[PDB]
Amino acid sequence: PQITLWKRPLVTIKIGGQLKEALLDTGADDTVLEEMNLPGRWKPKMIGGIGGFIKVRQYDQILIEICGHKAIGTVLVGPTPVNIIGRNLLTQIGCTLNF
Amino acid sequence: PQITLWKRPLVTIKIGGQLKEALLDTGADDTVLEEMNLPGRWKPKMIGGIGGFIKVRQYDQILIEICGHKAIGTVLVGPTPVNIIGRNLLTQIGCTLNF
Ligand SMILES: CC[C@H](C)CN(C[C@@H](O)[C@H](Cc1ccccc1)NC(=O)O[C@H]1CO[C@H]2OCC[C@H]21)S(=O)(=O)c1ccc(OC)cc1
Repeated sequence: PQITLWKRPLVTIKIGGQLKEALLDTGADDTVLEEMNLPGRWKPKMIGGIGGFIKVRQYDQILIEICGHKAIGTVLVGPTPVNIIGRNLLTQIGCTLNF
Repeated sequence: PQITLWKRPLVTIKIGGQLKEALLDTGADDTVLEEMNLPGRWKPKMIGGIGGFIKVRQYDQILIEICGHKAIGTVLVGPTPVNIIGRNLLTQIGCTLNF
């Protein structure tokens, strides 16, 4: 589809058997999800933006379905105020900026 | 143009007669630029990112050129890690997401 930017580009995603709303974020190198209890091993990480840094847990090879498009890659989980789909997964679903 | 997301969507912008590099950021409601001198009046404002809130200078109705596309709107100037172009200006240049 085509998504305009009048409002926040929120879309439904499916991860770990749960449906969630997430932001298609071309400014996010990586995908950062709100706190959730995923299984498997993880590695600590810190990511920075406006306001400073937050601590997150890096999970690798996590399947996410974004508007019916399947993608698999690294997913960070931490105290983010918003679910954020980053470029690592946006590429896998063929997402592009256009103007 | 059509922009894939395998690399950061960085572009050259023109503001206040100066050229700069900025990130097209669909996850940003507003445009936030690094510290710089801009002509005209400004009023203090606060914005929140993933790491907390920062103090910024709000410049209204600022002319800014993004890849030869003109925009006029609000520009926030503060300690952001990166020059980011938010939806307030991406809409002015007709920017959409497509997959
Ligand atoms: C360094 C580039 C940019 C600041 C990075 N951010 C993605 C943004 O899209 C962020 C994503 C975001 C969106 C809402 C709340 C927290 C973060 N939005 C944002 O900060 O926008 C601010 C400016 O306009 C306002 O509108 C929203 C907040 C304000 S981020 O959230 O901090 C981030 C996301 C993934 C990362 O992986 C390495 C690293 C950093």
